Amino acid sequence: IDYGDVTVTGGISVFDAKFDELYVYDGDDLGAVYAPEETRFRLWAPTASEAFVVLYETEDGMPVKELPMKRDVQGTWTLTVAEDCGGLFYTYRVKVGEQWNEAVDPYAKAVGVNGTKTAILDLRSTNPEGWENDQKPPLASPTDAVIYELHVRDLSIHPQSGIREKGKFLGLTEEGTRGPNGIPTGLDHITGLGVTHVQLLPIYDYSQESVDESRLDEPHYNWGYDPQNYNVPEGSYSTDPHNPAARILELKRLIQKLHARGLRVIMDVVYNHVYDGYLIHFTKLVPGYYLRYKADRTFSDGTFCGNECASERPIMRKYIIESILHWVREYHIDGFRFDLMGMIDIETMNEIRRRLDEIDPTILTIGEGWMMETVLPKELRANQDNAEKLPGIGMFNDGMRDAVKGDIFIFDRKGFISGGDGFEDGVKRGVAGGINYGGQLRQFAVEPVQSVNYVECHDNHTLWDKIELSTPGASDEERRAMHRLASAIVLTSQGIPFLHAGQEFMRTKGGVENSYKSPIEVNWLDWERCAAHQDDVSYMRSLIALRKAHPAFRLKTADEIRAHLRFEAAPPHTVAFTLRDHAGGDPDRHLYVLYNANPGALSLELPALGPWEVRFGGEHVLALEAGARLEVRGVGVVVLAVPR
Ligand SMILES: [Ca+2]
Ligand SMILES: [Cl-]
Repeated sequence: IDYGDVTVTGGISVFDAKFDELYVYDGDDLGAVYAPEETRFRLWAPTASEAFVVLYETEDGMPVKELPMKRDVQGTWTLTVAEDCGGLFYTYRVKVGEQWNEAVDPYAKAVGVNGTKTAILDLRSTNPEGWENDQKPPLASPTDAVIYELHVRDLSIHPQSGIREKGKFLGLTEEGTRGPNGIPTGLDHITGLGVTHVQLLPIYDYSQESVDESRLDEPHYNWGYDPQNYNVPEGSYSTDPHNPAARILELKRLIQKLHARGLRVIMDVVYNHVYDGYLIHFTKLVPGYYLRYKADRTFSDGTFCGNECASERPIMRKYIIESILHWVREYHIDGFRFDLMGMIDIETMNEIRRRLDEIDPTILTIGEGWMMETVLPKELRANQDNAEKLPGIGMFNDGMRDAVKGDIFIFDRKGFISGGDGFEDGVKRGVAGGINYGGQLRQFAVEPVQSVNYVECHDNHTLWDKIELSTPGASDEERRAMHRLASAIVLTSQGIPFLHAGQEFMRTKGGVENSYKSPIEVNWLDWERCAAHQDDVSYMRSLIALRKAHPAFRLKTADEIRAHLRFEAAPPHTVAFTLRDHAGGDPDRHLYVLYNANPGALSLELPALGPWEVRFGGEHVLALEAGARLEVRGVGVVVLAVPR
C-alpha cells in the first residue's frame, strides 16, 4: 500500500500528528452539486498527485470523458462540467504515490446497482408528493419514546405476511395487510402495538458480499453491518436496484408513511468500521487517513470487523457529522442508534448531539456504549465509564438486561425472571433508570435519558430462546409467564424502553445466537407464530398503554427519580416499588408496582399511602384489602394506584 509521496504535502506523512491541522476543509460542498447548466465536483484528497472525474453513460459501461481536476484549497480538488450531466454516472480516479485507484464519491448521494459508481441526479425529483409538508409525530422527552427494533427484510418476507412488496421499504408502507387467520400484519401490526419509534437495522448501502443487489431472484439475507456507501440507501430494499432514484423515493415514501401513521424512525448507523479497509473509497482516495492504525501501520481492529474509522481526525469527524445531517435533512430521520459507539470518540459524539439539538432536540441519539480496547485512548471513548461527558446520549443498559433474563454468554444461567438467586438489586438499578440512586443502587447514567432498557434485541439469543436455554424444568406456560414478566419490567422502568420486533409474540430464532447472515427461515417475522400469540400481543399492547397513561414511569430527571421512587418490603424473587406524589405529573397520587418471579401465592403489606386500587395485572390478584394487604399468585406484574 502506497501512502503517497510526501513532497506533495510539505514532507508531512499522513500518519504524522501535524497532518490533521494542514488540510481541514471548512466548506460544506464536498461531493457533486448538479444543475442542468453545470455540475460542480469537489473531492478531498491531499496526498494525491493527480485526480480525475471519470464520466460514464451506463452503470457497467466504459468512460465517455476523463477530466483532470484542479488542486484547490485545504487539500481539495475541484472541477466544473458546464454541460447537463443528468443521468450520467461518475467516479474519481486518483494517483497516490505510484498507485492508481478509481472510487465512488465518499459523498455519493445516489449510486448504480451495487454502489460501484456515483449517480448524478436531480435530488428533488426523488421527493414524494408533499414531502416538504412532512410533519413529525409529537415527542416531548426521550423517556416518552417506545422503540421497536426492526429489519426491513424480516418485516414482510414470510410467505404468509400478506404484504405485496416483500423484503422492501415499500412493504412497510402497506396498510390493511392480513396474515394467517386474518390477523393484522406489517405496518398495521406495529401501529396497533402503540410503539412510537421504529428503529431500522442498516438501511444505508451495505456491501455486495453481504447481499448482491444483482442476485435478488435467489435467496439472500444480511443484517447489513458492512458499510459501503454511508449516504445512500441500500439497494436490495428497493423495487429496482438498477434505477438510482427508486431506492431514494421508496425510502422517503416509507418515512413519510410512518410519520403519517404516528411513528418516528431511528436509523442504525455504523460509523465505527467499513466493510473492507483495503477496498473502501476512503483508502483508495486518501490511504492512511480515514481508518485507525496500530504502531506498525496495520489496521487497529477493535471492532473485530477488520478496521476502525478514525472518528477523532477532523476530516473524518466532519464526514460522520455531515453524513448524519444528510440523513436528517434529506430523509427526515428522527434518531440515530450508534453501533459500537464506544469505538467513537467523545468529542465527535457531543458535536453530533449539538448539531442535532440545533435542528430538533427531540431527535434521538442512543448507542452501544461498551468498554472496548482500541488505539483510541480510554478517556476519549464514548462509553458507559465516560457517560458523565456524554449528556443526552442514551446507552443500552446491559446490566439491567442480564439481571432480568440471566447471563448473555453462559446460556443456562438463570436471572431474576427465571428464579435465579440474588438478582433483585440488579433489577432495581434498572428500575431507577441506571442513575446514581443511592447506596448499592447506582449505574453509569447521570440522567435517565442515558439508559435504554431492553431484554431482547437483534444481537444474541431472543428472550424466548434464552429462557429455553435456562429453564430445564419449566413448562411452556411457565416460560411464557417469565417472558411476559421481562417485557413488563422494561416498560415500567425509568429510562427509555426498547423492544425487539416480534418480542410481542415470543420471537424465536430456533436457538440461533448470532443470526446476521442466517436465512429468512431463521430471521423473518413469523406471522404464523404471531397469529398463535394474539393474547401475548394484546398483553404487550396493554403494557405500552399503561406506560403511556402514567407519566410517573417516564421521569425526565434523576432528581425526580430520587425524590419520588421508593423500593418497598419484599421477599426474595420479587421486587416492589412505589412512585409517590403525582410523580412527573401523573394523574394518580401514587403507584405501586410488584414484579413477582415466584410461581406460588404470596401476601405483601402495602405502604400506608391511601386506598389502593388495581390498575394492571388484576388477573393475578387473590386479594386487595385496605394494614393494607395484597395477595397474588403466579409470575407476573401487578400495578396499583392511590387515586387523586
Ligand atoms: Ca448494497
Ligand atoms: Cl393459530
